[PDB]
Amino acid sequence: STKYPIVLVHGLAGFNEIVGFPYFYGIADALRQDGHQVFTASLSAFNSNEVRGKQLWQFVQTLLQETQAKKVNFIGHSQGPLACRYVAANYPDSVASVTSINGVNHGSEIADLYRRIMRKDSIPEYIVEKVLNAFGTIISTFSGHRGQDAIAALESLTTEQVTEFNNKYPQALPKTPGGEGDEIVNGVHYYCFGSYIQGLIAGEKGNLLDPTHAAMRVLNTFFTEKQNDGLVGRSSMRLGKLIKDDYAQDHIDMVNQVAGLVGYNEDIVAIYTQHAKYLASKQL
Ligand SMILES: [Ca+2]
Repeated sequence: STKYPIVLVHGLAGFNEIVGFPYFYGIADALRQDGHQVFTASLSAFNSNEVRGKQLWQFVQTLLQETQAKKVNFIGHSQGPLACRYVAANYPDSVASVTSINGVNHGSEIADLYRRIMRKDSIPEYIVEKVLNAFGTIISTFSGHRGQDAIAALESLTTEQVTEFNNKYPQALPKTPGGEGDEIVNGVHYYCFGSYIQGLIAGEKGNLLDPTHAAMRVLNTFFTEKQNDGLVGRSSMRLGKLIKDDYAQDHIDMVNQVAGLVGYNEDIVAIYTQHAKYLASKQL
């Protein structure tokens, strides 16, 4: 097991209550079976990255007091990695590692497009309908409601807002776009994972029964970056040392969603347990 406890981090504080199961579906369970100490920080989605960073620091302070651990190994997804980067930047002595999994480390082109849609910035009406319906299909599958207050979550994840975030917290960002950052910055280890939607939809296996997957493929087509997971471009995910980012998976497939339904019979959970063992091998 890892020297320092693992902290799974995501945005959407209410996910577990509203949906009825975890954001990192089946992943904390798997990690505990391999003897790791695991905790989950569910952060507020409808505010800034810096506010989520402060929220996570308070979580971490309370966790460290309760574990007598010196540091934490962050594994984050989407929003999570930015909040992890805030804590690591400001409180490096308490952070053993930041692992970014499909993190919005340089902004989301879909977030950019939603702002344009909300501001009515000359977005053709046929495009407006495909994006909102794709988002509604994704949210309905989780919440169970049959019906776009989601702008609240995407506001902080635009290319403009994340560029501003990166300006304050540049640690471990790649010098060249789509490249690799420094593995160790100020004592803290940084790693990234990623994915992008690949292949024709027919050969997706498990995802054929996941209504969110077709929705992610619609959103995929509106990116300027062709390699994207439906919400984030491949290059935008990069932070610190790359492990692997060519998985044929959409954004939520990489957190084993919906409820285990993923692409191409890939063992998503094994990505997390193998990385946990890798962290252990690095004396973390
Ligand atoms: Ca899926």
